[PDB]
Amino acid sequence: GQKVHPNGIRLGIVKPWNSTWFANTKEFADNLDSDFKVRQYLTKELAKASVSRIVIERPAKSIRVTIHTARPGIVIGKKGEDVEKLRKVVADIAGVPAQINIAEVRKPELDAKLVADSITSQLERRVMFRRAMKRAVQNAMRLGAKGIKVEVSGRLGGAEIARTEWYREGRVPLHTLRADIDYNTSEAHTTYGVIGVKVWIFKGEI
RNA sequence: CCCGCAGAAGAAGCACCGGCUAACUCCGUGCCAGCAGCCGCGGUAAUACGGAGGGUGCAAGCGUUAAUCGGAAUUACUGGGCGUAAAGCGCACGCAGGCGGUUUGUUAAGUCAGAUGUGAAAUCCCCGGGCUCAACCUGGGAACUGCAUCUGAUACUGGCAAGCUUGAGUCUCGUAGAGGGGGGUAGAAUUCCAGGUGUAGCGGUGAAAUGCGUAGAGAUCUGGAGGAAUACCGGUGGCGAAGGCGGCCCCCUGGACGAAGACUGACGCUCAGGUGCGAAAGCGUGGGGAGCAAACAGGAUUAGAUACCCUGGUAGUCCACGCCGUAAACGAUGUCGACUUGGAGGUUGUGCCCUUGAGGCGUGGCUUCCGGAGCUAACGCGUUAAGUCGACCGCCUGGGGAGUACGGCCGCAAGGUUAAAACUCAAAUGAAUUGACGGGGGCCCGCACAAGCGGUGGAGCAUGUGGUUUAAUUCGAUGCAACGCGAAGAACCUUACCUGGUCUUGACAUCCACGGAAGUUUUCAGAGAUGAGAAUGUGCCUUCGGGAACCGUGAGACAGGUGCUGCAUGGCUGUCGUCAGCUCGUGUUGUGAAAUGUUGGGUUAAGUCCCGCAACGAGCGCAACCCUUAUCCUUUGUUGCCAGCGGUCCGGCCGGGAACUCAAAGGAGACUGCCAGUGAUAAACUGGAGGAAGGUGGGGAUGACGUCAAGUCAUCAUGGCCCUUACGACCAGGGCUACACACGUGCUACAAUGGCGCAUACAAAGAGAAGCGACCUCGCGAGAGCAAGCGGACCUCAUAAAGUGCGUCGUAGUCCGGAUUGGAGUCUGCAACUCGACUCCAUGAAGUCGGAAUCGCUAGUAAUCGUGGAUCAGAAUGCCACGGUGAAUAC
RNA sequence: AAACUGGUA
RNA sequence: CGCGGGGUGGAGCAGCCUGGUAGCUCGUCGCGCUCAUAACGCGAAGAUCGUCGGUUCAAAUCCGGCCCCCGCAACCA
Ligand SMILES: [Mg+2]
Ligand SMILES: [Mg+2]
Ligand SMILES: [Mg+2]
Ligand SMILES: [Mg+2]
Ligand SMILES: [Mg+2]
Ligand SMILES: [Mg+2]
Ligand SMILES: [Mg+2]
Ligand SMILES: [Mg+2]
Ligand SMILES: [Mg+2]
Ligand SMILES: [Mg+2]
Ligand SMILES: [Mg+2]
Ligand SMILES: [Mg+2]
Ligand SMILES: [Mg+2]
Ligand SMILES: [Mg+2]
Ligand SMILES: [Mg+2]
Ligand SMILES: [Mg+2]
Ligand SMILES: [Mg+2]
Ligand SMILES: [Mg+2]
Ligand SMILES: [Mg+2]
Ligand SMILES: [Mg+2]
Ligand SMILES: [Mg+2]
Ligand SMILES: [Mg+2]
Ligand SMILES: [Mg+2]
Ligand SMILES: [Mg+2]
Ligand SMILES: [Mg+2]
Ligand SMILES: [Mg+2]
Ligand SMILES: [Mg+2]
Ligand SMILES: [Mg+2]
Ligand SMILES: [Mg+2]
Ligand SMILES: [Mg+2]
Ligand SMILES: [Mg+2]
Ligand SMILES: [Mg+2]
Ligand SMILES: [Mg+2]
Ligand SMILES: [Mg+2]
Ligand SMILES: [Mg+2]
Ligand SMILES: [Mg+2]
Ligand SMILES: [Mg+2]
Ligand SMILES: [Mg+2]
Ligand SMILES: [Mg+2]
Ligand SMILES: [Mg+2]
Ligand SMILES: [Mg+2]
Ligand SMILES: [Mg+2]
Ligand SMILES: [Mg+2]
Ligand SMILES: [Mg+2]
Ligand SMILES: [Mg+2]
Ligand SMILES: [Mg+2]
Ligand SMILES: [Mg+2]
Ligand SMILES: [Mg+2]
Ligand SMILES: [Mg+2]
Ligand SMILES: [Mg+2]
Ligand SMILES: [Mg+2]
Ligand SMILES: [Mg+2]
Ligand SMILES: [Mg+2]
Repeated sequence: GQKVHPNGIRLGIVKPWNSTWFANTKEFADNLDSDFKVRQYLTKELAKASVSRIVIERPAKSIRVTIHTARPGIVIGKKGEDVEKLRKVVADIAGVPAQINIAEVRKPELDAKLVADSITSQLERRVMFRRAMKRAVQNAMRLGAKGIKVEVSGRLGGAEIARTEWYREGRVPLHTLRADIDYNTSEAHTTYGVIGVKVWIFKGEI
């Protein structure tokens, strides 16, 4: 969209990076490739756990990953057995010793990545978008959001021509760098094509 | 009709499924075939066409066609309309006809009441009865709404008789008026004729020409002829039935209004047919004809102009007598009568009064505007109704055909009046709302214009595109918003495209079987891919039948597609446009679409802010938070720096120090903040002080709701379709670099503000490990050998050019200008021929400032001068980025 | 001063 | 042998008492203007003076022949 990405324009203001590792030009590209590969693998296996965001850092010659989820039971289960296999496989793919950590994020409905997935999941199960999206809105504000905005684009309802529909409630100042906006997207693969979902959540002014 | 035998045995189809209207999916087709009562579907994803499955409706029937009523209040008696949707005759007078104030009597026609007679049967309806129920048949009743006769009622209508005055009318006294017909006369001005002075133009247009004038125009003065109209007064003035009627005077004559008083006594309203009047144009006869002006002539404009414009000009316009009878003949509103809140004016009468006044209080006629209830689709009308009623008349029944054809009547003619049908469409139309647009208006902004500088379009060259050709010249992108664009690097690869040579579970993922360590070395053929051999090697885990890393062969599921659809899409992007706007809640207004807010008075770069207000609040957007830059302060002080001191090959280089530049972390500061003035006292504006920085200080990032079915299926993903012994995969070469032309964006020049030689100044920002590559040696050179240092304030790329100090050229195709071309070289790379970059020697085209046209820029801007970076083995005049010098003009 | 026009669905 | 004027580029044209670089209207090929077309503007190609002989720096303008067209005469086939 012609609007600059909120999660990219505030990286140096109120949005920490999802990767905090340092490296020279000799291995910067290799580190990027490893990070992308591990993220792509992990997000597929942990689809049920509803991972919000995955942060990766470089301890003293090793790989450390921290995944924030609202359903730590699936990834933890009994003892650390379900995380041991994930640790060993991520270490295998990264080529260096790995350490994975689980973080709990309560009130999942207030998370952008998560709210979207909900929507997309629903749509994929032939649910009326209009209402899928309206609940998302209400849910959130109930929880306390100072604002929320939802948008869905594509062949809504299997129509012959694509259409975009959005709902905005509360206050969502996109030009205020002081404010923090949790922005995220998500896609769906329905029999009629691909439907894009896009959610902004405004939590505070600073 | 009843009984007996046997046996589910002999018995279900038609229409429809997009909305109306009950009932949905797939496949085929691709604006074709076809469907269709109306709206309308079908131009590769059809619930509308064809088939299948499923479903809905009806059923021995179902559907289509034909016809009547209904719906249709769409001929409106019950029960419609005519200001603007169709529809008030141009106006008036009036016969027939319709209707008609009030008091009594009489009649009993209309009217109403009762009775009698009649209104065939069948049929319709109510209660019953019989066919096995029903249809069907049948008993009784009701109805048969009507008609006639007789007997009564007398409120209303009608008739007859007799009255009344409020409707209508006559008489007396006055008033205003472009009311009408005839005659007379006056002033101004235009034209023309005669004469006087005078002399080169006049006249007309946007600008011209035609035209008039030296045979004397135009201008000016004197005299005369003739035609037409009456300048102000003159007005939201007047008169007239309408059309219509303006100088002044006379004669004849119509209507209206006011004062009371008297008189008649319903004598009234309306009006088919009929009669009369009736703008302008037009016609007939006879006059007149100054101006104006159809037709016509010429000159202009134009692509054309038998038009708009200009110069002339006939009919006509004028008069008398006749005819024509039509107009947006409009108030788009028929006449008459009654009732219904007001306000402000004009014109014309009249009554009472302290009458002092150009004054107070009343009562009539006509007339203009605004508005209440009411009405109206709305606009609007509103005591002069389009409000509530009554009497009569005229007219309307979708649009076009058509106010047309035929017939009749009228006219000298032109034509007028009355007035159809066939056929064709699903609309035509009225009021109002939102938006857009206007060769409408107002206000405001932007390098929009203007004022300036420098350019492009001319020449050479670089690059992209179109076109053409080619084996291929891969595919995209196309006004602004494509054309140095995807592409931040086409000699192989890249690379899909062309020609050849090869493969078919494959180059790549995954399941299975068998064999085989991987890998390292060479050889035959061949352009290579490729086949075809010899070698070497035969190791980890190893449950001792094998796995994990990996290689070869084979079968089938598959893998694969830069193949199509950006008009199925996600994601991403361009533009209007960094313009200030775009919206939502409740509230209120309107039948409604919608309006309000959001408009108005100020102000701002801003829907920025203040005041007002039928609105009160909020959201996106603007500003502000962010980065950079300009001043100062705290900390820190090397690889950076050197003020005060010292030893100083007298170099910040070596003791040392940290003041300062500087480097990077944290703070201060600028906020219309302090004052003056202006301004509705508010917002705000102008100026001043202080201050490095005065008015969001300069610059960047930041791009609202939406438009362009804008771009991308090729970055990637993805619905549908297609290929899969080829549209997939491998290799050699070629091509994307062609070239009779055109266009876009740039570089280098046409020189003296310069070129060349010597000397010699002053910068910032970046990269560096298959990398940057000092110094030294060789070479006139691109470069080669040696090769330290440096993963970085250290070393290298890397001595910035413009600039300034001297000398030469002295205005030319030149000591400017460099393309082209020949010879000889340097360097990346398996590979420089198609097709790279750089260097040395030689030749030295075009070009001497560039048409129509067109582009950027308002301050460190433009202008011009250097340096770096990405892409990248080797490549820039392109892209990104840093600094030096440094303007002109904005009324 | 001049200043036309815009295939069909 | 028939009274006059003529013959410039694809077409129509200017140079006459003035024998001095071939120019101007419409056509062809370009460019500009416009969203696009027409209109309009700026440009380029295009030549023995119809064809020959005397005269002459010179060219229908000074002349003399040849060929073609037109006013009429041109009969009329
Ligand atoms: Mg239905
Ligand atoms: Mg189909
Ligand atoms: Mg009816
Ligand atoms: Mg009606
Ligand atoms: Mg009338
Ligand atoms: Mg009458
Ligand atoms: Mg009566
Ligand atoms: Mg009677
Ligand atoms: Mg019975
Ligand atoms: Mg019976
Ligand atoms: Mg009967
Ligand atoms: Mg009576
Ligand atoms: Mg009288
Ligand atoms: Mg009549
Ligand atoms: Mg007349
Ligand atoms: Mg006449
Ligand atoms: Mg006459
Ligand atoms: Mg005229
Ligand atoms: Mg008429
Ligand atoms: Mg009139
Ligand atoms: Mg009128
Ligand atoms: Mg009328
Ligand atoms: Mg009114
Ligand atoms: Mg007629
Ligand atoms: Mg007739
Ligand atoms: Mg500016
Ligand atoms: Mg200018
Ligand atoms: Mg050029
Ligand atoms: Mg394609
Ligand atoms: Mg192309
Ligand atoms: Mg194309
Ligand atoms: Mg290639
Ligand atoms: Mg598109
Ligand atoms: Mg309402
Ligand atoms: Mg608005
Ligand atoms: Mg509004
Ligand atoms: Mg305002
Ligand atoms: Mg605001
Ligand atoms: Mg010293
Ligand atoms: Mg100041
Ligand atoms: Mg901003
Ligand atoms: Mg942007
Ligand atoms: Mg398109
Ligand atoms: Mg396209
Ligand atoms: Mg090849
Ligand atoms: Mg190319
Ligand atoms: Mg030189
Ligand atoms: Mg480099
Ligand atoms: Mg560095
Ligand atoms: Mg040379
Ligand atoms: Mg020169
Ligand atoms: Mg390179
Ligand atoms: Mg036309």
